[PDB]
Amino acid sequence: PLMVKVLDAIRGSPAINVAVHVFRKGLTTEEEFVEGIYKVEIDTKSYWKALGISPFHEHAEVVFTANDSGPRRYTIAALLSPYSYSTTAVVT
Amino acid sequence: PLMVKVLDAIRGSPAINVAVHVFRKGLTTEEEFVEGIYKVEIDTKSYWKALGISPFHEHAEVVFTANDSGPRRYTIAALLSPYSYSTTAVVT
Amino acid sequence: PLMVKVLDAIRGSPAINVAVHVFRKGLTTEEEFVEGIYKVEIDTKSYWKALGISPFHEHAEVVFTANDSGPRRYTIAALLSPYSYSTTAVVT
Amino acid sequence: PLMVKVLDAIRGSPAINVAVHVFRKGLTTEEEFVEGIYKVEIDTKSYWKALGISPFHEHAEVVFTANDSGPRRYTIAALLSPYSYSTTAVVT
Amino acid sequence: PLMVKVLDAIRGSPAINVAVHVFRKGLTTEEEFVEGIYKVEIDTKSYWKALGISPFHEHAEVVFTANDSGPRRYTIAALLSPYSYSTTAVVT
Amino acid sequence: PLMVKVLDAIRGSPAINVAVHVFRKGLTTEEEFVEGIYKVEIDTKSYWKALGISPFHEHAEVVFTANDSGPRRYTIAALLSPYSYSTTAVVT
Repeated sequence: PLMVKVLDAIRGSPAINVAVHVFRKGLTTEEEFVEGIYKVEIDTKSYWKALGISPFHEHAEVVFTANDSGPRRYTIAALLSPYSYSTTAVVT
Repeated sequence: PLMVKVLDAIRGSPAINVAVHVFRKGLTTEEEFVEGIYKVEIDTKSYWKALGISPFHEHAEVVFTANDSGPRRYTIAALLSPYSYSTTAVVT
Repeated sequence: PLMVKVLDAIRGSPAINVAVHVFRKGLTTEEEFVEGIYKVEIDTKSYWKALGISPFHEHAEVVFTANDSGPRRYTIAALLSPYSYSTTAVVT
Repeated sequence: PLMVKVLDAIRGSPAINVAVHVFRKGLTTEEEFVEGIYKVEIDTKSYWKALGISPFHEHAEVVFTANDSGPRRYTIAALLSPYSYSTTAVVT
Repeated sequence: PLMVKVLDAIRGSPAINVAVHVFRKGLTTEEEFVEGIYKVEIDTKSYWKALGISPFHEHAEVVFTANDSGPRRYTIAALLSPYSYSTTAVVT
Repeated sequence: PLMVKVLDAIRGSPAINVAVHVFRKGLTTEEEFVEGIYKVEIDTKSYWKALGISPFHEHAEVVFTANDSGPRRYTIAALLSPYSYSTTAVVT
């Protein structure tokens, strides 16, 4: 007998991010995968991935140049941080 | 007997993001995959992915230039952060 | 016997994003995939994906230039953050 | 008999990020993998990954240049830090 | 009989990040792996990973240059640090 | 009989990061691995990893240059340090 009881008595006004998970039992392969329960990506860049089988196999000349140079201002007050009876703010 | 009881007694006015999941049992392959329960992507860039089988196999000349240079201001007060009886704000 | 009871007693005025999921049992392939329960994408760019089988196989000259340079102001007060009895605002 | 009781008596207004997980039993391969319970990535860049089988197998000349040089100001007040009866703020 | 009771009596307004996990029983391979309970990555860069089988097998000339030189100011007040009745702030 | 009771009597407003884990029983391989309970990485860079089987097997000339030279100011007030009734701040 598998019993799971979570947040049974929520009183007043709490801030909660609950993620309950119960389980009873050619190039890339993923099986029985759980992902992104609470994934947060900012400025994530993948230039080349999984090009393929036999890419540039023979006589190949390749020039790769990656220049990251930008005035980007990523300003996040709260990330994955539930709050209660609080004062949160951003001032510029 | 598998019993799952979540947030049974919600009193007052809480802020909650609950994600319950119960399970009882040529190039890219994904099987039985759960993803994006709460995925948040900002400025995510993939230039080349999974080009293919035999890409640029022979006698190939390739020039790749990636120039990221932009005045972007990504301003997010709250992300994945439920709040209660709070004062949240953005001021410019 | 699989029983799942969620948010059984919602009292007052809570803010909730609940996603319950119960399961009992040539190039890209996805099987039994759950995605986008709560996916939020901002400024997500994929230049080239899955070009194909035998792309630019022989004698191919390719010039790729990616220039990201724009005055974009992405201003989001609340994202995936349910709120209650709160004051949220944006001021410019 | 497996019984799991979590956050049974939530009184007042707490801020909580709870993630309960109960389990009873050619190039890349992942099996029975749980990931991203609470993953937060900022400025994560992978230039080349999983190119493929036999890439640049013979007579290949490749020049790779990676120049990261940008005035980026990543300013995050709270990350994965739930708060209560607090005052959080950003001032410029 | 396996019984796990956590945070049974939450009184007042605590800030908690609880992660309970109970378990009863060609190149890269991962099995029964749990990861990212609370993973936070900042400025993590992998230039080349898992290139592939037989990469640059014969007669290959490769020049790799990695130049990290950028005025980036990563300013994070709180990371994975729940707080209560506190005053947290950033001032420039 | 295995019984685990944690944080049974939480009084007032504590700040806690609790992670309870109970278990009862070609190149890289990981089995039954738990990782990232609370992993925090800043400026972690891996230039080359797991290139592959037979990489640069014969007649290979490779020049590798890694130049890390950037005015980066990583300023983190609190990391993995829950606080209570405290005043934390950053001033420039």
